[PDB]
Amino acid sequence: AKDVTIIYTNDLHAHVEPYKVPWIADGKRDIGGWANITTLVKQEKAKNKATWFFDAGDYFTGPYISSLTKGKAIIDIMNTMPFDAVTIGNHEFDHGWDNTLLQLSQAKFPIVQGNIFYQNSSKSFWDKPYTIIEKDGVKIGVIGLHGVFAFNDTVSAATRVGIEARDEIKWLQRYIDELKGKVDLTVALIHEGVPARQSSMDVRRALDKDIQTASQVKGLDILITGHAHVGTPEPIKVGNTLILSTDSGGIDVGKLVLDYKEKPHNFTVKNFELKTIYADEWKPDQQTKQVIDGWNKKLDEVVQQTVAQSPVELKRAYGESASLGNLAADALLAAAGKNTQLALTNSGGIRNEIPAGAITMGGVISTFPFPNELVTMELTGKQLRSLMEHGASLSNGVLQVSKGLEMKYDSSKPVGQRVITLTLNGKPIEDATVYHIATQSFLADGGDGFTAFTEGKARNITGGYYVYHAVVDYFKAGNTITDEQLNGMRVKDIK
Ligand SMILES: Nc1ccn([C@@H]2O[C@H](CO)[C@@H](O)[C@H]2O)c(=O)n1
Ligand SMILES: [Cl-]
Ligand SMILES: [Fe+3]
Ligand SMILES: [Mn+2]
Repeated sequence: AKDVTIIYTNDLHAHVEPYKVPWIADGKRDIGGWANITTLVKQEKAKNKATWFFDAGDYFTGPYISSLTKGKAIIDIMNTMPFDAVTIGNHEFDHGWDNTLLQLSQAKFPIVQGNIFYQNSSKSFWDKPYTIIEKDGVKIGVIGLHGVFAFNDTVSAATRVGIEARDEIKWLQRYIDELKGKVDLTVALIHEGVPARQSSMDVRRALDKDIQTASQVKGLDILITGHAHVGTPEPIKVGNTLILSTDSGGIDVGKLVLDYKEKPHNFTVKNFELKTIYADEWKPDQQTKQVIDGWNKKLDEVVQQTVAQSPVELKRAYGESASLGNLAADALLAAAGKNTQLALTNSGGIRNEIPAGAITMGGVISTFPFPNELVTMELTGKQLRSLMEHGASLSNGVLQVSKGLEMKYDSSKPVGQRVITLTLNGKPIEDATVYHIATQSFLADGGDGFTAFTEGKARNITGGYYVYHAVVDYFKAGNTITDEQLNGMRVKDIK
Protein backbone atom coordinates (compact mmCIF):
# COMPACT_ATOMS: atom_id res chain seq x y z
CA ALA A 1 0.00 0.00 0.00
CA LYS A 2 1.08 3.50 -0.95
CA ASP A 3 -0.46 6.87 -0.08
CA VAL A 4 -1.42 8.68 -3.30
CA THR A 5 -2.36 12.28 -2.58
CA ILE A 6 -4.21 14.60 -4.92
CA ILE A 7 -4.49 18.31 -4.02
CA TYR A 8 -6.66 20.47 -6.29
CA THR A 9 -8.14 23.87 -6.93
CA ASN A 10 -10.53 25.30 -9.53
CA ASP A 11 -11.79 28.75 -10.46
CA LEU A 12 -9.02 30.61 -8.65
CA HIS A 13 -10.08 33.71 -10.60
CA ALA A 14 -6.97 35.84 -10.12
CA HIS A 15 -7.56 36.08 -6.34
CA VAL A 16 -3.82 36.19 -5.86
CA GLU A 17 -3.87 37.95 -2.47
CA PRO A 18 -5.95 37.18 0.62
CA TYR A 19 -9.34 38.90 0.64
CA LYS A 20 -12.68 39.21 2.43
CA VAL A 21 -15.88 37.37 1.51
CA PRO A 22 -19.11 38.79 2.95
CA TRP A 23 -20.48 35.35 3.94
CA ILE A 24 -17.32 34.14 5.67
CA ALA A 25 -16.84 35.53 9.19
CA ASP A 26 -19.10 38.46 8.19
CA GLY A 27 -16.39 39.73 5.81
CA LYS A 28 -13.98 40.32 8.71
CA ARG A 29 -11.39 37.57 8.12
CA ASP A 30 -9.01 37.28 5.12
CA ILE A 31 -9.26 34.07 3.18
CA GLY A 32 -7.24 32.52 0.35
CA GLY A 33 -4.08 33.99 -1.15
CA TRP A 34 -2.04 32.11 -3.72
CA ALA A 35 1.20 32.43 -1.74
CA ASN A 36 -0.64 30.62 1.11
CA ILE A 37 -1.76 27.86 -1.27
CA THR A 38 1.86 27.48 -2.46
CA THR A 39 2.95 26.85 1.15
CA LEU A 40 0.15 24.28 1.64
CA VAL A 41 1.09 22.30 -1.49
CA LYS A 42 4.85 22.54 -0.90
CA GLN A 43 4.33 21.16 2.64
CA GLU A 44 2.21 18.27 1.36
CA LYS A 45 4.71 17.46 -1.38
CA ALA A 46 7.52 17.47 1.23
CA LYS A 47 5.52 14.99 3.38
CA ASN A 48 4.67 12.47 0.62
CA LYS A 49 6.52 11.90 -2.66
CA ALA A 50 3.37 10.66 -4.42
CA THR A 51 1.49 13.99 -4.29
CA TRP A 52 -0.03 15.77 -7.30
CA PHE A 53 -1.54 19.28 -7.52
CA PHE A 54 -4.17 19.95 -10.23
CA ASP A 55 -6.43 22.86 -11.22
CA ALA A 56 -9.58 22.70 -13.36
CA GLY A 57 -9.43 26.11 -15.11
CA ASP A 58 -10.63 29.71 -14.62
CA TYR A 59 -7.45 31.05 -13.03
CA PHE A 60 -7.87 34.22 -15.20
CA THR A 61 -10.30 37.08 -14.49
CA GLY A 62 -11.27 38.77 -11.22
CA PRO A 63 -8.94 41.22 -9.45
CA TYR A 64 -7.46 43.80 -11.84
CA ILE A 65 -4.04 42.05 -11.92
CA SER A 66 -5.50 39.64 -14.51
CA SER A 67 -7.46 42.04 -16.79
CA LEU A 68 -4.81 44.74 -16.88
CA THR A 69 -2.17 42.16 -17.97
CA LYS A 70 -4.46 39.97 -20.15
CA GLY A 71 -3.62 37.13 -17.76
CA LYS A 72 0.17 37.48 -18.18
CA ALA A 73 0.67 38.22 -14.48
CA ILE A 74 -1.45 35.19 -13.61
CA ILE A 75 0.76 32.79 -15.58
CA ASP A 76 3.88 34.41 -14.01
CA ILE A 77 2.50 33.85 -10.51
CA MET A 78 1.38 30.29 -11.29
CA ASN A 79 4.94 29.59 -12.51
CA THR A 80 6.03 29.91 -8.86
CA MET A 81 3.41 27.35 -7.74
CA PRO A 82 3.92 23.56 -7.85
CA PHE A 83 1.14 22.63 -10.34
CA ASP A 84 1.48 19.23 -11.97
CA ALA A 85 -1.26 19.95 -14.52
CA VAL A 86 -4.08 22.38 -15.26
CA THR A 87 -6.74 22.65 -17.90
CA ILE A 88 -8.19 25.72 -19.73
CA GLY A 89 -11.49 27.26 -18.55
CA ASN A 90 -13.76 29.75 -20.32
CA HIS A 91 -12.15 32.75 -18.62
CA GLU A 92 -8.75 31.95 -20.11
CA PHE A 93 -10.41 33.11 -23.40
CA ASP A 94 -11.56 36.51 -22.05
CA HIS A 95 -8.94 38.52 -24.02
CA GLY A 96 -9.21 36.40 -27.18
CA TRP A 97 -8.02 32.93 -28.15
CA ASP A 98 -4.81 34.31 -29.61
CA ASN A 99 -4.05 35.76 -26.18
CA THR A 100 -4.88 32.35 -24.70
CA LEU A 101 -2.16 30.71 -26.83
CA LEU A 102 0.32 33.51 -26.20
CA GLN A 103 -0.05 33.63 -22.41
CA LEU A 104 -0.41 29.93 -21.73
CA SER A 105 2.69 29.20 -23.90
CA GLN A 106 4.66 30.81 -21.02
CA ALA A 107 3.50 28.24 -18.44
CA LYS A 108 6.22 26.15 -16.82
CA PHE A 109 3.67 23.51 -15.74
CA PRO A 110 1.71 21.12 -18.04
CA ILE A 111 -1.58 22.29 -19.53
CA VAL A 112 -3.98 19.69 -20.92
CA GLN A 113 -6.93 20.40 -23.20
CA GLY A 114 -8.26 17.78 -25.54
CA ASN A 115 -11.59 18.93 -27.02
CA ILE A 116 -11.30 22.50 -28.37
CA PHE A 117 -10.82 22.57 -32.17
CA TYR A 118 -10.77 24.92 -35.09
CA GLN A 119 -14.27 25.06 -36.61
CA ASN A 120 -14.68 23.01 -39.82
CA SER A 121 -11.34 21.35 -39.10
CA SER A 122 -9.89 18.41 -37.25
CA LYS A 123 -7.05 20.65 -35.97
CA SER A 124 -6.76 20.91 -32.19
CA PHE A 125 -6.56 24.33 -30.58
CA TRP A 126 -4.10 23.18 -27.84
CA ASP A 127 -1.34 20.63 -28.40
CA LYS A 128 -1.76 18.25 -25.48
CA PRO A 129 -5.05 16.44 -24.75
CA TYR A 130 -3.67 14.53 -21.78
CA THR A 131 -0.36 13.72 -20.14
CA ILE A 132 1.09 11.10 -17.77
CA ILE A 133 2.73 12.37 -14.56
CA GLU A 134 4.68 9.74 -12.67
CA LYS A 135 5.71 10.08 -9.02
CA ASP A 136 7.25 7.39 -6.81
CA GLY A 137 6.43 4.63 -9.34
CA VAL A 138 2.73 5.64 -9.65
CA LYS A 139 1.62 6.96 -13.07
CA ILE A 140 -1.39 9.27 -13.25
CA GLY A 141 -2.93 10.05 -16.65
CA VAL A 142 -4.54 13.52 -16.60
CA ILE A 143 -7.07 14.61 -19.27
CA GLY A 144 -8.30 18.22 -19.79
CA LEU A 145 -11.79 18.98 -21.22
CA HIS A 146 -14.31 21.82 -21.56
CA GLY A 147 -18.09 21.17 -21.72
CA VAL A 148 -19.64 22.26 -25.04
CA PHE A 149 -22.65 23.92 -23.37
CA ALA A 150 -20.47 25.87 -20.93
CA PHE A 151 -18.10 26.93 -23.74
CA ASN A 152 -20.91 28.29 -25.95
CA ASP A 153 -22.76 29.78 -22.94
CA THR A 154 -19.88 31.68 -21.27
CA VAL A 155 -17.08 32.37 -23.74
CA SER A 156 -17.79 35.78 -25.26
CA ALA A 157 -18.61 35.36 -28.98
CA ALA A 158 -15.91 37.89 -30.01
CA THR A 159 -13.17 35.84 -28.32
CA ARG A 160 -13.93 32.44 -29.85
CA VAL A 161 -14.39 33.26 -33.54
CA GLY A 162 -13.40 30.15 -35.52
CA ILE A 163 -12.93 27.74 -32.61
CA GLU A 164 -15.26 25.47 -30.63
CA ALA A 165 -15.49 22.75 -28.02
CA ARG A 166 -16.67 19.31 -29.23
CA ASP A 167 -18.61 16.49 -27.50
CA GLU A 168 -16.83 16.24 -24.17
CA ILE A 169 -18.24 12.74 -23.47
CA LYS A 170 -16.95 11.28 -26.75
CA TRP A 171 -13.48 12.67 -26.13
CA LEU A 172 -13.42 11.76 -22.43
CA GLN A 173 -14.13 8.09 -23.25
CA ARG A 174 -11.57 8.12 -26.08
CA TYR A 175 -8.80 9.43 -23.82
CA ILE A 176 -9.72 7.08 -20.93
CA ASP A 177 -9.42 4.22 -23.48
CA GLU A 178 -6.03 5.35 -24.79
CA LEU A 179 -4.68 5.63 -21.23
CA LYS A 180 -6.17 2.48 -19.65
CA GLY A 181 -3.16 0.14 -19.85
CA LYS A 182 -0.55 2.89 -19.51
CA VAL A 183 -1.38 4.35 -16.06
CA ASP A 184 -2.24 3.47 -12.47
CA LEU A 185 -4.97 6.11 -12.19
CA THR A 186 -6.89 8.26 -14.70
CA VAL A 187 -7.98 11.78 -13.70
CA ALA A 188 -10.02 14.26 -15.76
CA LEU A 189 -9.98 18.02 -15.20
CA ILE A 190 -13.27 19.12 -16.68
CA HIS A 191 -14.61 22.63 -16.95
CA GLU A 192 -18.39 22.15 -17.46
CA GLY A 193 -21.95 22.75 -16.23
CA VAL A 194 -23.79 25.85 -15.08
CA PRO A 195 -21.90 29.08 -14.38
CA ALA A 196 -21.22 30.20 -10.82
CA ARG A 197 -23.66 32.31 -8.86
CA GLN A 198 -22.19 35.82 -8.60
CA SER A 199 -23.54 37.18 -5.33
CA SER A 200 -22.55 38.81 -2.04
CA MET A 201 -25.00 36.45 -0.34
CA ASP A 202 -29.23 33.50 -3.91
CA VAL A 203 -29.90 30.96 -6.71
CA ARG A 204 -29.24 27.25 -6.16
CA ARG A 205 -26.03 25.85 -7.73
CA ALA A 206 -25.06 22.13 -7.97
CA LEU A 207 -22.87 19.58 -9.78
CA ASP A 208 -25.56 17.73 -11.80
CA LYS A 209 -23.59 17.93 -15.06
CA ASP A 210 -20.58 16.27 -13.43
CA ILE A 211 -22.67 13.43 -12.00
CA GLN A 212 -24.11 12.96 -15.49
CA THR A 213 -20.63 12.95 -17.06
CA ALA A 214 -19.30 10.36 -14.60
CA SER A 215 -22.33 8.13 -15.16
CA GLN A 216 -21.79 8.28 -18.96
CA VAL A 217 -18.20 7.04 -19.09
CA LYS A 218 -16.42 3.90 -17.98
CA GLY A 219 -12.98 3.75 -16.35
CA LEU A 220 -12.58 7.26 -14.98
CA ASP A 221 -11.07 7.25 -11.49
CA ILE A 222 -11.24 10.92 -10.52
CA LEU A 223 -13.21 13.85 -12.01
CA ILE A 224 -12.06 17.24 -10.83
CA THR A 225 -14.54 19.84 -11.96
CA GLY A 226 -14.55 23.58 -12.37
CA HIS A 227 -17.06 26.18 -13.57
CA ALA A 228 -19.86 25.94 -10.97
CA HIS A 229 -17.79 27.13 -7.94
CA VAL A 230 -19.58 24.45 -5.87
CA GLY A 231 -17.25 22.65 -3.46
CA THR A 232 -17.41 18.95 -2.59
CA PRO A 233 -16.93 18.71 1.20
CA GLU A 234 -17.06 14.92 0.66
CA PRO A 235 -16.21 13.34 -2.68
CA ILE A 236 -19.27 12.51 -4.80
CA LYS A 237 -19.05 8.86 -5.74
CA VAL A 238 -20.58 7.80 -9.09
CA GLY A 239 -19.69 4.19 -9.87
CA ASN A 240 -15.92 3.96 -9.34
CA THR A 241 -15.48 7.67 -10.10
CA LEU A 242 -14.92 10.29 -7.40
CA ILE A 243 -16.08 13.83 -8.28
CA LEU A 244 -14.14 16.65 -6.57
CA SER A 245 -14.42 20.45 -6.59
CA THR A 246 -13.75 23.60 -4.54
CA ASP A 247 -15.75 26.73 -3.72
CA SER A 248 -13.45 28.80 -5.98
CA GLY A 249 -11.18 31.80 -5.50
CA GLY A 250 -8.84 29.86 -3.19
CA ILE A 251 -11.49 29.97 -0.43
CA ASP A 252 -10.74 26.26 -0.01
CA VAL A 253 -8.32 23.64 -1.33
CA GLY A 254 -9.21 19.99 -1.69
CA LYS A 255 -6.99 17.20 -0.47
CA LEU A 256 -7.69 13.55 -1.30
CA VAL A 257 -5.51 10.72 0.12
CA LEU A 258 -5.90 7.31 -1.53
CA ASP A 259 -4.67 3.89 -0.50
CA TYR A 260 -3.21 2.39 -3.67
CA LYS A 261 -2.08 -1.27 -3.81
CA GLU A 262 -0.65 -1.55 -7.35
CA LYS A 263 -3.85 -2.70 -9.04
CA PRO A 264 -4.53 -0.05 -11.74
CA HIS A 265 -7.83 1.86 -11.27
CA ASN A 266 -8.44 0.24 -7.86
CA PHE A 267 -8.03 2.29 -4.69
CA THR A 268 -9.76 3.18 -1.47
CA VAL A 269 -10.15 6.58 0.13
CA LYS A 270 -7.93 7.04 3.18
CA ASN A 271 -8.83 10.65 3.91
CA PHE A 272 -10.47 13.64 2.30
CA GLU A 273 -10.64 17.25 3.38
CA LEU A 274 -11.85 20.40 1.66
CA LYS A 275 -9.85 22.91 3.76
CA THR A 276 -10.78 26.59 4.10
CA ILE A 277 -7.74 28.85 3.73
CA TYR A 278 -7.56 31.52 6.40
CA ALA A 279 -4.64 33.83 5.74
CA ASP A 280 -3.90 34.27 9.46
CA GLU A 281 -3.21 30.48 9.67
CA TRP A 282 -0.64 30.37 6.85
CA LYS A 283 2.86 31.64 6.12
CA PRO A 284 2.86 32.98 2.54
CA ASP A 285 5.46 31.47 0.20
CA GLN A 286 8.09 34.19 -0.21
CA GLN A 287 8.83 33.53 -3.92
CA THR A 288 5.15 33.57 -4.88
CA LYS A 289 4.59 36.73 -2.83
CA GLN A 290 7.64 38.39 -4.46
CA VAL A 291 6.22 37.85 -7.94
CA ILE A 292 2.80 39.16 -6.86
CA ASP A 293 4.42 42.22 -5.24
CA GLY A 294 6.44 43.07 -8.37
CA TRP A 295 3.29 43.05 -10.47
CA ASN A 296 1.37 45.15 -7.95
CA LYS A 297 4.12 47.76 -7.98
CA LYS A 298 3.96 47.95 -11.78
CA LEU A 299 0.18 48.43 -11.78
CA ASP A 300 -0.10 50.68 -8.73
CA GLU A 301 0.07 54.05 -10.53
CA VAL A 302 -2.99 53.26 -12.65
CA VAL A 303 -5.11 51.39 -10.11
CA GLN A 304 -4.61 53.63 -7.08
CA GLN A 305 -6.46 56.63 -8.56
CA THR A 306 -9.61 57.54 -6.63
CA VAL A 307 -12.65 57.61 -8.88
CA ALA A 308 -15.63 57.83 -6.46
CA GLN A 309 -16.82 57.19 -2.91
CA SER A 310 -19.54 55.07 -1.25
CA PRO A 311 -20.95 55.26 2.31
CA VAL A 312 -21.42 51.46 2.31
CA GLU A 313 -19.97 48.30 0.76
CA LEU A 314 -21.51 47.93 -2.72
CA LYS A 315 -22.96 44.44 -3.22
CA ARG A 316 -24.08 42.07 -5.97
CA ALA A 317 -26.90 39.57 -6.38
CA TYR A 318 -27.67 36.92 -8.94
CA GLY A 319 -31.45 36.55 -8.54
CA GLU A 320 -32.47 40.14 -7.84
CA SER A 321 -31.19 43.72 -8.05
CA ALA A 322 -28.29 44.88 -5.93
CA SER A 323 -26.35 48.13 -5.78
CA LEU A 324 -23.54 47.19 -8.17
CA GLY A 325 -26.03 45.93 -10.80
CA ASN A 326 -28.12 49.08 -10.40
CA LEU A 327 -25.03 51.26 -10.71
CA ALA A 328 -23.60 49.45 -13.73
CA ALA A 329 -26.92 49.61 -15.56
CA ASP A 330 -27.26 53.34 -14.74
CA ALA A 331 -23.68 53.93 -15.94
CA LEU A 332 -24.35 52.16 -19.28
CA LEU A 333 -27.54 54.23 -19.63
CA ALA A 334 -25.67 57.51 -18.94
CA ALA A 335 -22.90 56.57 -21.38
CA ALA A 336 -25.38 55.73 -24.15
CA GLY A 337 -26.99 59.18 -23.88
CA LYS A 338 -30.44 60.71 -23.72
CA ASN A 339 -32.02 58.92 -26.71
CA THR A 340 -31.70 55.62 -24.78
CA GLN A 341 -34.55 54.50 -22.53
CA LEU A 342 -33.04 51.64 -20.53
CA ALA A 343 -29.89 49.58 -20.06
CA LEU A 344 -29.40 45.93 -19.22
CA THR A 345 -26.32 44.09 -18.04
CA ASN A 346 -25.62 40.59 -16.75
CA SER A 347 -25.30 39.56 -13.09
CA GLY A 348 -22.53 37.07 -13.88
CA GLY A 349 -20.40 39.95 -15.18
CA ILE A 350 -20.11 41.52 -11.71
CA ARG A 351 -17.25 39.80 -9.94
CA ASN A 352 -16.53 41.40 -6.57
CA GLU A 353 -17.93 43.80 -3.99
CA ILE A 354 -16.64 47.38 -3.84
CA PRO A 355 -15.69 48.37 -0.25
CA ALA A 356 -17.06 51.38 1.57
CA GLY A 357 -14.95 54.53 1.40
CA ALA A 358 -12.80 55.91 -1.41
CA ILE A 359 -13.42 53.89 -4.58
CA THR A 360 -10.36 53.35 -6.79
CA MET A 361 -9.80 52.49 -10.46
CA GLY A 362 -8.54 49.05 -9.36
CA GLY A 363 -11.72 48.41 -7.34
CA VAL A 364 -13.93 49.23 -10.33
CA ILE A 365 -11.89 47.01 -12.66
CA SER A 366 -11.91 44.06 -10.20
CA THR A 367 -15.70 44.28 -10.06
CA PHE A 368 -16.18 44.84 -13.81
CA PRO A 369 -13.08 43.18 -15.34
CA PHE A 370 -14.37 42.30 -18.83
CA PRO A 371 -13.56 43.88 -22.20
CA ASN A 372 -17.30 44.14 -22.89
CA GLU A 373 -17.91 47.20 -25.04
CA LEU A 374 -20.93 49.55 -24.90
CA VAL A 375 -23.64 48.63 -27.43
CA THR A 376 -26.91 50.41 -28.22
CA MET A 377 -29.76 48.86 -30.19
CA GLU A 378 -33.53 48.76 -30.67
CA LEU A 379 -35.60 45.83 -29.32
CA THR A 380 -39.34 45.23 -29.30
CA GLY A 381 -41.19 44.82 -26.00
CA LYS A 382 -41.68 41.16 -26.90
CA GLN A 383 -37.89 40.71 -27.30
CA LEU A 384 -37.32 42.51 -23.98
CA ARG A 385 -39.83 40.22 -22.22
CA SER A 386 -38.03 37.21 -23.72
CA LEU A 387 -34.76 38.43 -22.17
CA MET A 388 -36.49 39.03 -18.85
CA GLU A 389 -37.91 35.47 -18.92
CA HIS A 390 -34.46 34.05 -19.66
CA GLY A 391 -33.13 36.06 -16.65
CA ALA A 392 -35.98 34.75 -14.46
CA SER A 393 -35.07 31.12 -15.38
CA LEU A 394 -31.96 31.73 -13.27
CA SER A 395 -29.75 29.58 -15.53
CA ASN A 396 -27.45 32.60 -15.80
CA GLY A 397 -28.92 34.97 -13.19
CA VAL A 398 -31.27 37.87 -13.82
CA LEU A 399 -30.42 40.91 -15.88
CA GLN A 400 -29.54 43.97 -13.84
CA VAL A 401 -31.52 46.99 -15.07
CA SER A 402 -31.46 50.83 -15.13
CA LYS A 403 -33.60 53.16 -13.02
CA GLY A 404 -37.20 53.22 -14.30
CA LEU A 405 -37.31 49.54 -15.29
CA GLU A 406 -39.17 47.33 -12.84
CA MET A 407 -39.63 43.58 -13.10
CA LYS A 408 -41.23 41.09 -10.72
CA TYR A 409 -40.94 37.36 -11.35
CA ASP A 410 -42.00 34.26 -9.42
CA SER A 411 -39.44 31.44 -9.47
CA SER A 412 -42.06 28.87 -8.43
CA LYS A 413 -43.66 29.13 -11.87
CA PRO A 414 -42.48 27.06 -14.89
CA VAL A 415 -39.45 28.42 -16.75
CA GLY A 416 -40.73 30.70 -19.49
CA GLN A 417 -43.80 31.79 -17.50
CA ARG A 418 -42.13 33.46 -14.50
CA VAL A 419 -42.39 37.15 -15.28
CA ILE A 420 -45.35 38.63 -13.37
CA THR A 421 -44.95 42.38 -14.03
CA LEU A 422 -42.66 44.41 -16.31
CA THR A 423 -42.84 48.19 -16.56
CA LEU A 424 -40.72 51.08 -17.77
CA ASN A 425 -41.41 54.39 -15.98
CA GLY A 426 -44.62 52.87 -14.60
CA LYS A 427 -46.04 51.83 -18.00
CA PRO A 428 -46.21 48.14 -18.89
CA ILE A 429 -43.77 47.03 -21.60
CA GLU A 430 -45.75 46.40 -24.82
CA ASP A 431 -45.01 43.61 -27.34
CA ALA A 432 -44.93 45.73 -30.53
CA THR A 433 -43.38 48.89 -29.08
CA VAL A 434 -39.73 49.49 -30.03
CA TYR A 435 -37.43 50.44 -27.13
CA HIS A 436 -34.01 52.08 -27.38
CA ILE A 437 -31.65 50.16 -25.14
CA ALA A 438 -28.03 49.99 -24.01
CA THR A 439 -26.08 46.90 -23.08
CA GLN A 440 -22.57 45.55 -23.70
CA SER A 441 -20.96 43.30 -26.32
CA PHE A 442 -21.00 40.05 -24.30
CA LEU A 443 -24.82 40.24 -24.08
CA ALA A 444 -25.27 41.88 -27.51
CA ASP A 445 -23.84 38.75 -29.16
CA GLY A 446 -26.16 36.47 -27.14
CA GLY A 447 -23.90 35.56 -24.21
CA ASP A 448 -25.32 33.68 -21.24
CA GLY A 449 -28.09 32.40 -23.55
CA PHE A 450 -29.75 35.80 -23.83
CA THR A 451 -30.49 35.10 -27.46
CA ALA A 452 -32.93 37.94 -28.22
CA PHE A 453 -30.12 40.55 -28.03
CA THR A 454 -28.90 39.15 -31.37
CA GLU A 455 -32.24 40.29 -32.94
CA GLY A 456 -31.70 43.96 -32.01
CA LYS A 457 -31.81 46.52 -34.82
CA ALA A 458 -29.96 49.83 -35.38
CA ARG A 459 -26.89 48.43 -33.57
CA ASN A 460 -23.93 50.61 -32.62
CA ILE A 461 -20.85 49.45 -30.76
CA THR A 462 -18.32 51.76 -29.12
CA GLY A 463 -14.96 50.08 -29.70
CA GLY A 464 -12.73 49.84 -26.62
CA TYR A 465 -15.25 51.44 -24.25
CA TYR A 466 -15.93 48.88 -21.55
CA VAL A 467 -18.29 48.60 -18.60
CA TYR A 468 -15.62 49.85 -16.18
CA HIS A 469 -14.98 52.94 -18.35
CA ALA A 470 -18.72 53.60 -18.26
CA VAL A 471 -18.69 53.34 -14.47
CA VAL A 472 -15.68 55.64 -14.07
CA ASP A 473 -17.29 58.14 -16.49
CA TYR A 474 -20.55 58.07 -14.53
CA PHE A 475 -18.68 59.52 -11.53
CA LYS A 476 -16.50 61.84 -13.64
CA ALA A 477 -19.72 63.41 -14.96
CA GLY A 478 -20.60 64.32 -11.36
CA ASN A 479 -23.14 61.59 -10.66
CA THR A 480 -23.01 59.92 -7.23
CA ILE A 481 -24.31 56.75 -5.63
CA THR A 482 -27.97 57.32 -4.78
CA ASP A 483 -30.21 55.86 -2.12
CA GLU A 484 -32.39 54.24 -4.81
CA GLN A 485 -29.28 52.55 -6.30
CA LEU A 486 -28.41 51.22 -2.84
CA ASN A 487 -31.90 50.10 -1.88
CA GLY A 488 -34.00 49.86 -5.09
CA MET A 489 -35.32 46.37 -5.82
CA ARG A 490 -35.75 46.97 -9.53
CA VAL A 491 -35.81 43.21 -10.18
CA LYS A 492 -37.39 41.00 -7.52
CA ASP A 493 -38.54 37.42 -6.96
CA ILE A 494 -42.03 37.46 -5.41
CA LYS A 495 -42.16 33.69 -4.74
N1 LIG B 1 -16.71 38.61 -21.60
C1 LIG B 1 -17.40 38.05 -20.60
C2 LIG B 1 -17.16 36.68 -20.28
C3 LIG B 1 -17.88 36.17 -19.27
N2 LIG B 1 -18.80 36.94 -18.60
C4 LIG B 1 -19.57 36.38 -17.45
O1 LIG B 1 -18.78 35.42 -16.77
C5 LIG B 1 -19.69 34.32 -16.46
C6 LIG B 1 -18.94 33.03 -16.30
O2 LIG B 1 -18.12 33.14 -15.16
C7 LIG B 1 -20.65 34.27 -17.63
O3 LIG B 1 -21.85 33.57 -17.24
C8 LIG B 1 -20.91 35.74 -17.83
O4 LIG B 1 -21.93 36.24 -16.97
C9 LIG B 1 -19.01 38.29 -18.94
O5 LIG B 1 -19.85 38.96 -18.30
N3 LIG B 1 -18.30 38.81 -19.97
CL1 LIG C 1 -21.16 21.95 -20.10
FE1 LIG D 1 -16.00 28.86 -15.91
MN1 LIG E 1 -15.21 30.28 -12.79
